Amino acid sequence: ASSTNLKDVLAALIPKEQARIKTFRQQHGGTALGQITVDMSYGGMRGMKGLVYETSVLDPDEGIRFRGFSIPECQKLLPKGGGGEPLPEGLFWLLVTGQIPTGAQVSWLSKEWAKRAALPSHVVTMLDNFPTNLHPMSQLSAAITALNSESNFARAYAEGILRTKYWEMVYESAMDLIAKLPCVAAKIYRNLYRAGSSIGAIDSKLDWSHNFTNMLGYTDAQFTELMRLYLTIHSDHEGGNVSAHTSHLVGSALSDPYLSFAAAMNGLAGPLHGLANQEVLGWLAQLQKAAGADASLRDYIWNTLNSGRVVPGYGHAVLRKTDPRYTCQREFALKHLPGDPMFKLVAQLYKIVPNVLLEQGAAANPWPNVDAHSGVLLQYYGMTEMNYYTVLFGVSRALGVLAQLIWSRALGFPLERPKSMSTDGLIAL
Amino acid sequence: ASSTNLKDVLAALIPKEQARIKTFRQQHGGTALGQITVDMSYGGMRGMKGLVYETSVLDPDEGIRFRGFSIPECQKLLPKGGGGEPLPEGLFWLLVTGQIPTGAQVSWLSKEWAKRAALPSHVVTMLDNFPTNLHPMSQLSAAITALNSESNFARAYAEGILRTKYWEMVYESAMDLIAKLPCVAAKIYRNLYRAGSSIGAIDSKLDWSHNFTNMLGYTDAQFTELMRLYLTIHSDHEGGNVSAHTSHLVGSALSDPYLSFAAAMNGLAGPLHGLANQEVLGWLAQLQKAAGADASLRDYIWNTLNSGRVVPGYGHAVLRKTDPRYTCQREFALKHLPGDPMFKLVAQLYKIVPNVLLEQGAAANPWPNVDAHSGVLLQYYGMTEMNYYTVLFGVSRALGVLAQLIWSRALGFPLERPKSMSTDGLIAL
Ligand SMILES: CC(C)(COP(=O)(O)OP(=O)(O)OC[C@H]1O[C@@H](n2cnc3c(N)ncnc32)[C@H](O)[C@@H]1OP(=O)(O)O)[C@@H](O)C(=O)NCCC(=O)NCCSCC(=O)O
Ligand SMILES: CC(C)(COP(=O)(O)OP(=O)(O)OC[C@H]1O[C@@H](n2cnc3c(N)ncnc32)[C@H](O)[C@@H]1OP(=O)(O)O)[C@@H](O)C(=O)NCCC(=O)NCCSCC(=O)O
Repeated sequence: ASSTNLKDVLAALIPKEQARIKTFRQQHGGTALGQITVDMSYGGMRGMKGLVYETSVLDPDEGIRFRGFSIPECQKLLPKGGGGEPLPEGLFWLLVTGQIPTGAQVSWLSKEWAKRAALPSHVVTMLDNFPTNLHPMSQLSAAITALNSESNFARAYAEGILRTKYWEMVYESAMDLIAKLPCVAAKIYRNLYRAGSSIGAIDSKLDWSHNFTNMLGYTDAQFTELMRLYLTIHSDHEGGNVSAHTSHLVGSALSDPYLSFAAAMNGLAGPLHGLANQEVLGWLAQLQKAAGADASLRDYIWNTLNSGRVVPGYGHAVLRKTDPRYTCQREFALKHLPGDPMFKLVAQLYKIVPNVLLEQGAAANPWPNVDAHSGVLLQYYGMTEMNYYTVLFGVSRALGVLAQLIWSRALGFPLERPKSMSTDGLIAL
Repeated sequence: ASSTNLKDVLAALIPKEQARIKTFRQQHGGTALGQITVDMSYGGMRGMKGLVYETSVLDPDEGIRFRGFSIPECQKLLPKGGGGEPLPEGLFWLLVTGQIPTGAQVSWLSKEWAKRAALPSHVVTMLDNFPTNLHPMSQLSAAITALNSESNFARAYAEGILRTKYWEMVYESAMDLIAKLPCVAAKIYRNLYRAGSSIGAIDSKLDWSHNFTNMLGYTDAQFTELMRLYLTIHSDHEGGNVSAHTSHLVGSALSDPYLSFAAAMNGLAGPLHGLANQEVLGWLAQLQKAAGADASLRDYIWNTLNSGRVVPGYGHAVLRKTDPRYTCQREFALKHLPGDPMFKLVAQLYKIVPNVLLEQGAAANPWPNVDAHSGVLLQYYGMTEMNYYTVLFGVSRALGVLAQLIWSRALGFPLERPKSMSTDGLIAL
């Protein structure tokens, strides 16, 4: 008997994994997987194997994998709206469960995320009173903190449920959070950029991406496809990235999913992280102000470097090759917006930047990362408010970090609490 | 010539340290300081040496040290208001600089934190419109996120300063943040618990703790001393604790100090972390509802355990002995509130809990941590709104995490970005 329910599948999956990780540890817990050096410690844990994070794994050379699925594999395997790009809904199923969903599974996520998307009056209030000089990432993160009022996990805990059931309330709060996100994000958009307008209603019959582009106010049918692609690829990027790691750290202490996502956002907002989104456009925007020569392009790049700034959109803590997400995005431009002058500048930069970065001899990875290519896409469709881009990253990111959050608590991962040391201390060691 | 300025001292200190860490690494960067096992990875980095954090170091047996100063040493060495307890101001100097401040230094922090304490209208607004069912930690964290509008670092970055000067703007934003904190915290207090009342003005002539207790509305002169003690001891606790680590992680991405503190708060709000403050009181509050026997006390403790809950206030990820902060607090009660029945219950619990926890055989550290003893102190003075306690922890914590934040950027610590791995991946390794 019966029909679709991710929670029921999860209920079947949790014990098996539990069992699976216990024996493995029973035989291998003592196994040394690596060493820790002084340089690693002073270096941002660079190179340290520190966390278990199941939904995605990043390879230095190949780039990110969703099961063990690459982006190109996803592109082909996840269901589409009708009509070429993968639905983030499907990606979500995949991350959570390990399996590729059927269209029908996927339609369930949509309907479910539509049913859940409702914003409480205190939140609508705050967002409406916020200043327009308050950064959109800020506005977003405060709003999601303010939603914790509603946490099902926070309430359950308060009531004293048994640890074992944590994963269950975490999942409710995760599905609700994901549902609400686009409404908060769009209300911010509308407030800042479309004063006096309203985000409108969620239509249970559309997919999450499309409802989002509706609330944003975009009509272009290719924009909708860009959206689906965007939110899918930005999903997850293994556990060690700042945003994911922050949510993992905060969530380990038993802060509900709302609070942990919000702190995640404060991390995504950093220039070295997701704000790169925005930094790239601004830097292009300056570049153009000051159709240029490779040589003038090269002078420009030098002057950034010489000034103690970074060139945004290039480099990566783990990747050592061009980000497939970058490729992914290039391939979308080549199809749809090949004559775009901003596009052409980004294509041209790919020719120079790496070379300049190899010349300088500092960046361990001179190739571009996702952020170098994403804004150019948005701008083309009319979405030119750059300080807003990171919000969109914020939205996607929720898919991966929440999908994992549920597993963490399901597997009972404890408090993340490493040892620190001071220089004096280490000097002495 | 001239008078006091922490920034000038810092300017003198930064290069030397820089130099000091470079050579050390030049000779020892390759040195293996430790190994990483599977259990560590599945275990919350328990036992992993992962971060350099200079302001404080925690010893498993002795407990926390500010330089290399213990709490008892601080108690004696830091200047006092007139009149027995150390001024958090002094502690702050100590953390930042490595040295014990003179009274006169310390008076400068006070005057400085008084000059800086000013809240922008958008923030006052939001706090005033917040619901009373929105948790105080939530209210706090949203407010500090909303303050990022004002970040001096966020602005400088935007302007493109050279990396080298980051520490300078981080310090301004840190001193401003610390200054404002008590105003935000008190406005929350006043709103939730003292409706219609106003926090009043900051008096440049008092010390930070006293202005705070004024804005809170407390008059008792011993309360003021409790406050000074509270905010000092809760200062810092090395780098690996959830809140500190979160700020370190977020700040590494170049999110301004406001954003990084806020996420820190989302971490402090977790039940396994600072919310323990509050959890302890509530659990005592239940206990009393349901002058009892050790045996009835023991039954109660069992029933929590048997129900898959934790006994709050006991256990620690690193300490292996009674927290000196706990002692510190006990010694304050014994002096001032020795007949308090809540006090007596906490004294009695110390007799039983550990034993029950040893009996159960799960907690690696059966002794109590700071949180087991702090609320009992507050309640005695009339501050009985338990859901508020963690705010106070939030306030103190700012001293340590901001003092370090400044050093991180000063020493140029890069993006924190470790590698993760999935179970499948590890299984394969
Ligand atoms: C992403 C990164 C933080 C990785 O940092 P890392 O692992 O510490 O880099 P690395 O190991 O190559 O660093 C070696 C040196 O090269 C420098 N370097 C690396 N990338 C860059 C860059 N794009 N521009 C200029 N210098 C750079 C790096 O700052 C360091 O200089 P120093 O020794 O004085 O501190 C860095 O490449 C960078 O700052 N990139 C620019 C910001 C950016 O595009 N971020 C997005 C990354 S991925 C997508 C996202 O997260 O949103
Ligand atoms: C603070 C702790 C999270 C440390 O966690 P840990 O390093 O993973 O503890 P551990 O190594 O002793 O854990 C071994 C087992 O004992 C359990 N245990 C440890 N402390 C407790 C406790 N107070 N009550 C019951 N069981 C406990 C722990 O949950 C684990 O059970 P399981 O194997 O099923 O997951 C834990 O002691 C605990 O949950 N304490 C209660 C919450 C609390 O008081 N937190 C404040 C800590 S310090 C001040 C602050 O941060 O605000």
